[PDB]
Amino acid sequence: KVFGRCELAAAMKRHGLDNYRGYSLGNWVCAAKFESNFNTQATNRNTDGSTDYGILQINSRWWCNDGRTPGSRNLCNIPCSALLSSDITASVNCAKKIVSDGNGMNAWVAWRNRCKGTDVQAWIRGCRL
Ligand SMILES: [Cl-]
Ligand SMILES: [Cl-]
Ligand SMILES: [Cl-]
Ligand SMILES: [Cl-]
Ligand SMILES: [Cl-]
Ligand SMILES: [Cl-]
Ligand SMILES: [Cl-]
Ligand code: NA
Repeated sequence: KVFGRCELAAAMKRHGLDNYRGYSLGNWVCAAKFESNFNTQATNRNTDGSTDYGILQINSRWWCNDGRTPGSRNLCNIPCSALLSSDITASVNCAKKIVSDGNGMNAWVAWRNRCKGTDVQAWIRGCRL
C-alpha cells in the first residue's frame, strides 16, 4: 500500500506515535517519506548484507527475521515480511522498541540526515488529525 501523507499521519497517531519518546508526529511522517516514500512494500539491501523492510525500513540485522541475515537478532520477534503489510501495526510496535533503545530516532539514518533540525511540522500541515 502507498499511503497518502495525511492518511499515514492519522494511522501513526491512532497507534500512539504522536510524541512517543518525545518525537512529534511530523518526525515520524518525515522519516517514513524519506525511508519508503510511504510505501509499505519497500525493501532495500544494506551494505552489510541485511535488508530494511516496510514503511520505516526496519533492519533484519537486529529487529526482524528474514532467514538470510547471518548472525542477526530478531528483537521485535517477527518475520520481516510482516513489516510489508498494508496494516502498519507491526511496523509501529517494532519502531516503538527501536526508538526506546537509547539513540532515539537517530537509529533511522534518513531521519538524522533529512528530518532532524528541520521544520518537521510541515509534514502534517493541512491534515485533519
Ligand atoms: Cl508527500
Ligand atoms: Cl510535528
Ligand atoms: Cl537470519
Ligand atoms: Cl536471497
Ligand atoms: Cl533475537
Ligand atoms: Cl494501519
Ligand atoms: Cl531521544
Ligand atoms: Na534478523
